[PDB]
Amino acid sequence: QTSAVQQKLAALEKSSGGRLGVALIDTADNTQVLYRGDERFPMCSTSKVMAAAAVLKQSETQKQLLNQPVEIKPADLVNYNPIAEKHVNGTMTLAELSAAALQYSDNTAMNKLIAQLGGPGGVTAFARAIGDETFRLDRTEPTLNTAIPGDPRDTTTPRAMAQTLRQLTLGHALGETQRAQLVTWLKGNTTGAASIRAGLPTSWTVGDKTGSGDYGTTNDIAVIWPQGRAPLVLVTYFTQPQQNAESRRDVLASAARIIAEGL
Ligand SMILES: *C(=O)N1C[C@H](NOS(=O)(=O)O)CC[C@H]1C(N)=O
Ligand SMILES: [K+]
Ligand SMILES: [K+]
Ligand SMILES: [K+]
Ligand SMILES: [K+]
Ligand SMILES: [K+]
Ligand SMILES: [K+]
Ligand SMILES: [K+]
Ligand code: NA
Ligand code: NA
Ligand code: NA
Repeated sequence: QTSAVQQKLAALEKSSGGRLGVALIDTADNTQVLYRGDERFPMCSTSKVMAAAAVLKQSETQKQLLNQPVEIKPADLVNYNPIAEKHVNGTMTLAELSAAALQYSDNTAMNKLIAQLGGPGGVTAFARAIGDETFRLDRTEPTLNTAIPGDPRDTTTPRAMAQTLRQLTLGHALGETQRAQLVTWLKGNTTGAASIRAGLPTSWTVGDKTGSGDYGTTNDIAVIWPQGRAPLVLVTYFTQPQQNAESRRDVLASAARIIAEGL
């Protein structure tokens, strides 16, 4: 069937010219709302949640892991690294790298998380360990953001990413202190106010991770604590036909607004 919410998302998509993917989980009743929920989309910087969570999982058996220093060298800088560039010829701890990757979307920091996991496949392996058979990370930063239509590399589906985000932030994929740390990091994101958050009532609390890439790819994954009800998990992924298309965070906000109006 096609629900009223799905019809509205289709109308939004038609006006956008691009391809929109949405997955909601309402933890009040475990129900789901999906739009292109099983189609693949390039994750771009939203993949940083999986990498940070995988390091948090490692830290469950190493009390000092998050304080371990990692050297930052001039050659490690990539296309966007506002935190790491302040530490060139020095070090950042794994906690500092996780916070920078999640809250400032520092791509050098993400590369250090990937390296701590043994490469992109270490991120995929963690996804599999927590029940996500769909996620794949194949490349490092910045090439994981090429976002080429039809390319399976560095993609997931909205359904899989919503389920994973639920298990990481509200479920038991991580230990309790690690889950709380991930939630704290997401709630302190600096980059999200134009995306899912912009479509929701002010009173609702959001923790999220955005992403963007070529093909006008514009993404956000969020945990939401609405006024007066149990938390929601919402993924909104968007990608466009031409390589140099402009970002469309407003489309993500519009998708979130439709979802909220449909509860
Ligand atoms: C993540 O998708 N990237 C790193 C950085 N993310 O900032 S955003 O989440 O606010 O878009 C810039 C865009 C992107 C990249 N292409 O490196
Ligand atoms: K800087
Ligand atoms: K920022
Ligand atoms: K792993
Ligand atoms: K699963
Ligand atoms: K902060
Ligand atoms: K908010
Ligand atoms: K094209
Ligand atoms: Na900054
Ligand atoms: Na900036
Ligand atoms: Na872009």
